[PDB]
Parts: sequence; structure tokens; C-alpha cells
Amino acid sequence: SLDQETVGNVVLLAIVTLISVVQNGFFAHKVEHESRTQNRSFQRTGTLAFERVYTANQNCVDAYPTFLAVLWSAGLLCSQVPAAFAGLMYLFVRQKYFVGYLGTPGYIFGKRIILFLFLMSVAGIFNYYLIFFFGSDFENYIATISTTISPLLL
Amino acid sequence: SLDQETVGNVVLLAIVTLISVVQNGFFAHKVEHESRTGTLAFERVYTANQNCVDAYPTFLAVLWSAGLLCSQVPAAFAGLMYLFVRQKYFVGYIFGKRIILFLFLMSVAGIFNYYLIFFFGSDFENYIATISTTISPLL
Amino acid sequence: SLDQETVGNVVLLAIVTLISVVQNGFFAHKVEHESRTLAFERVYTANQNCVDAYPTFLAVLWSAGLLCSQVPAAFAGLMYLFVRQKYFVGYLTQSTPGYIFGKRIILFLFLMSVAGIFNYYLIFFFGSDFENYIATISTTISPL
Ligand SMILES: CC(C)c1ccc2c(c1)c(SC(C)(C)C)c(CC(C)(C)C(=O)O)n2Cc1ccc(Cl)cc1
Ligand SMILES: CC(C)c1ccc2c(c1)c(SC(C)(C)C)c(CC(C)(C)C(=O)O)n2Cc1ccc(Cl)cc1
Ligand SMILES: CC(C)c1ccc2c(c1)c(SC(C)(C)C)c(CC(C)(C)C(=O)O)n2Cc1ccc(Cl)cc1
Repeated sequence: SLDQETVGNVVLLAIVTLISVVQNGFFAHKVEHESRTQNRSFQRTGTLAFERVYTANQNCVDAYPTFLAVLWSAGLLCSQVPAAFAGLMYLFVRQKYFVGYLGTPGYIFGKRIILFLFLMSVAGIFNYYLIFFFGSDFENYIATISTTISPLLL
Repeated sequence: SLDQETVGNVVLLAIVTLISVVQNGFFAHKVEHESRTGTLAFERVYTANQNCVDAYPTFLAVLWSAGLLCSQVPAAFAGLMYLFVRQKYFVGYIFGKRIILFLFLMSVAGIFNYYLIFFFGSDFENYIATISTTISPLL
Repeated sequence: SLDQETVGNVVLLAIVTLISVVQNGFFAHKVEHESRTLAFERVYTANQNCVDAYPTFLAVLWSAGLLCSQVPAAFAGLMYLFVRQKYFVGYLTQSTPGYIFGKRIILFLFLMSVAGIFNYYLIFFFGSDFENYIATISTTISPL
């Protein structure tokens, strides 16, 4: 439905987003598998093995929207390629963090990657305003010249 | 990488989202600090964070729907109010229903606006096509 | 703020998202009413399980809609919500559903996105193939 130009600005971000979706499903798969090691309803408490996978998942899930926000913020406002690479790095950290709970690491992981993607977005927004104000200064500059050189055209 | 014109339609929204990211970092940090030192104080901070995390993707959804389909300024302003109400809740240990509703209504209003402009464009096109055919033999 | 043409490519995705927001509010309301117990644990777990999966759903819904085709994506998203309703009420006897629901819908929206990306690269390479083809003739048929 969308044009070829704007999809080229998101394609790398979309690929890394799709990889994270596969990863999320893998995490969910691990939880469900560990849930059926117990034998009728789904509970959020259980054996030590289940509680470690469930909590690990819970941490990964709690940080997903934030990661998704900064990834796309960095990719669209600043630059796509670096943001997508840092996005991939976050996924590799998640993978090692999630398996790291399988005997424990802390509640938060990949703080610096979130920070880096956040910084890019700040730089991108500042880069947006710099180009906007330069555009309005160029517009005012041409408008001032036009009124000044106006009678000289007649 | 995107053009100047589209980025100007999402910039106010993106700032609010980034501030919410810092606030999410703050909430997660406050939980992390209490996790290192089960506890009666830990359960209050964990639940508060969990209550914010559970509502966050819904908020992010209505903020961006209202901003893109309706008007950016009121949506971003309401989004900033949500992060203020969110902040006060984390001190006292569902919040901001009325804000979520306001953004939801903005989106629906923006959607209704889209269709009005679409059908008007359809009406205008059909009207010009109707005159064009009946007038064609005259030239 | 966005132009009519681009908003036209996201309307159905927006509507679905908005219905899902209503459903999230319903689930959250069902939790708050129960919080004034086993009845509370089940509603909380059902909502939590739904919430956990929601951003993954929202990601593939829009990816599918934007990259592949809006109508099939929006309808599949709508199907996801019906399944999500049966799943939530299924927690509300000693037996409940598992942790995962609507995974085949997620898979379908995923595969749409992949297909939409492969569609992008096909037109792009064809666009460079055309560009390179024109440049070859423009050099050959030139000194005339
Ligand atoms: C509710 C959601 C979070 C969710 C949960 C589980 C999911 C999916 C989506 C998907 S769809 C996706 C692969 C993510 C595009 C699948 C994979 C399929 C082939 C459909 C399957 O095994 O049933 N699983 C199980 C699975 C995922 C990843 C690994 Cl590594 C192995 C098995
Ligand atoms: C899981 C995720 C959502 C997350 C969690 C914690 C995070 C970050 C990201 C970030 S990066 C961000 C500030 C969100 C752009 C930081 C801050 C940094 C500078 C990296 C640090 O101190 O380690 N913290 C700790 C922190 C944040 C905010 C306050 Cl008020 C105090 C401490
Ligand atoms: C945390 C977040 C996801 C959330 C949670 C609860 C929410 C809302 C938003 C909204 S806003 C929305 C309905 C989504 C437009 C409402 C409805 C209102 C009218 C504001 C109310 O009763 O307070 N509730 C309660 C409610 C929602 C849906 C049903 Cl079916 C019945 C009651």
C-alpha cells in the first residue's frame, strides 16, 4: 500500500522488529513448555525452573515497548542503519540474558543500548530543528531581498 | 532518514515518547534498587511499576493514534499530562483513564474527519466527471 | 496532521488498534472490579498474559498492514481480538488455557510482513535493472 521511498527508510528497522517478534515467541514458548512440566490451569508461580523462566520473560516483556520506542525513534529521526545495528545488539543481549536466568542476572539489561538509541533520537530531533530554522531563515532572507529589490524590477 | 515534512508531524509526539522512556528507566531503576536490598517495601514498588508497564503500550497506542489522525499539539499535551499523573501515582503506590479516553476520542474524531474529507473528495470528483460528460459535445 | 493519502493506508489498522484498546480497558476493568482470592488471581493472570503479548501483536499488525496489504492485516487483527476474548473469559473449575494464544495469527501477520519486505526488494532491484538498462542504451545510442 505504501510507497517505495518511505519503506526504504524503515525496512532495516522492520527486519530487526520481526527478529524481536521471533525472539518474543521463543521466550513465550519456553514459558509454556516449562508450564506443562507441571501437570491443568496456568499459574504464575510453580517450580524453581518455571519461576526463573516466567520472571525472565516478565523482565524481557516489561522492557519491550521502551526498546521498540527508542529503536524506531532513533531509526526515523536520526539514522536507520546505526539504530538497526544497535537494535540487533539489544536482541543478542536479551538472548544471553534470558538463557542466563536458566541455572541470576538483574531486573534490567541493555541499559546502555537503550541509552544510545535514546541519544540518537535526541540528536535527530535537534537535527530536525536545525534544518527547520535554517529553512525559515532562508525563507525570511529571500523575502527581505525581494521587497528590497522590488522597485528595481520596474 | 525521513523527510522534513513528515518528521514535523511526529516531532511533538516523539518528544513525549522519549520522556516516557526516561520515566520507564526511572521506574525500572527504582525497582532494581529495592531488588538488591519479598520485602514489604519491594512489593509496593514492583506492583506500581507493573501497573505502569501494563498500561504503557495502550497509552503509547492512543497517543500516536490521536496525534497522527486528529491533531498533534493536543495529543502531545495530553500525553505529557499522562506522564505527570503517572509520576504522582508512583509516589503514592488503573490511573489516567480520562486521559486515555480523551486520546481515544481524538482518534475516533480524526477517523471520522478522514472519511468526511474522503467522501467530499469522491463527491467533487464525481461532480466534475458529471459536468465533463454533459458538456463535452459543446466543444 | 498527516495527509489524506497516507491516513488512507492506515485507517483500518487504526480502527483495529482502537478496538483492541477498548478490550484492554475491559480487561483492566475486570481486574479492578475483582480487586475490591482465587477469582482475583485468575483475572490478573489472564490480563497479564494478554498484556505480555500485546506489543508483539501490535508490532506485526502494523508491519503487515504497512509493508504488505492493509485489509488482510486488519481482518487478521480483528480475528486476534475475538480469540483474545475467548482466551480471557476462559480464565473466568480448575482448568484454564495456557500462556500462549493466537500464535497462528501472529505467524500469518509475520509472514505477510516478510512477503511485504520481499516485495519491496523485488521492485527496488527491478528499478535498478531499469535504470541500468536505460544508461546502457543512452551510452550506446548517444553520438547520434
Ligand atoms: C503469542 C506469540 C508471542 C507467539 C508465541 C509462540 C510462537 C509464536 C508467537 C510463533 S509465530 C512467530 C514464529 C513468532 C512469527 C511461533 C512459531 C510457530 C511456527 C507458529 C509455532 O511453533 O507454533 N511460536 C512458537 C515458537 C516460537 C519461536 C520458536 Cl524459536 C519456536 C516456537
Ligand atoms: C530497562 C530500560 C527501560 C532502562 C532502565 C533503566 C535505565 C535506562 C533504561 C536508562 S537509558 C534512558 C535514561 C532510559 C534513556 C537509564 C539511564 C542510564 C544513563 C543508562 C544509567 O544511569 O544507567 N536507566 C537508569 C536510570 C534511568 C532513569 C533515571 Cl531517572 C535513573 C536511572
Ligand atoms: C489502563 C487503560 C487500558 C484503561 C483501563 C480501563 C479503562 C480505560 C482505559 C478506559 S478509556 C477507553 C474505554 C479505552 C476509551 C475506560 C472507560 C472509561 C469510560 C474512561 C471509564 O469507565 O473509566 N476504562 C474503564 C472501562 C473500560 C472498558 C470497559 Cl468495557 C469498561 C470500563
